[PDB]
Amino acid sequence: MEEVEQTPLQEALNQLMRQLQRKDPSAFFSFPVTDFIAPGYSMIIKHPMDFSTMKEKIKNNDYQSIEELKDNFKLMCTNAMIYNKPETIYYKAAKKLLHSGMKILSQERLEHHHHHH
Repeated sequence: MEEVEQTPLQEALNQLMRQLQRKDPSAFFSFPVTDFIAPGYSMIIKHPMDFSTMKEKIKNNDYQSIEELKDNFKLMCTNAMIYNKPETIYYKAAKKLLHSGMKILSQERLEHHHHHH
């Protein structure tokens, strides 16, 4: 019992990532950072968890909880801002993405309006 209910959840999460990635800033972080794609994320930020890595995990039911998505998504945002000073749009990109991901995250799990506090 209970198994097919996991598929529907994955669909909703995939929508949030797709809509969030479609924003603009995610276009740069839409792939696993490397020694070329990143200034040294793998060297300083051990667990960056890019939008590409996280989305791939969602397809495997790795992401099916608001806490799981936020923890990983937040890690990249926090890790991206720490290893990226306000140079041009990299700093703003991470901040803007965080706000976009948070607002969209409250779309898949909407009981009515709010929750508490």
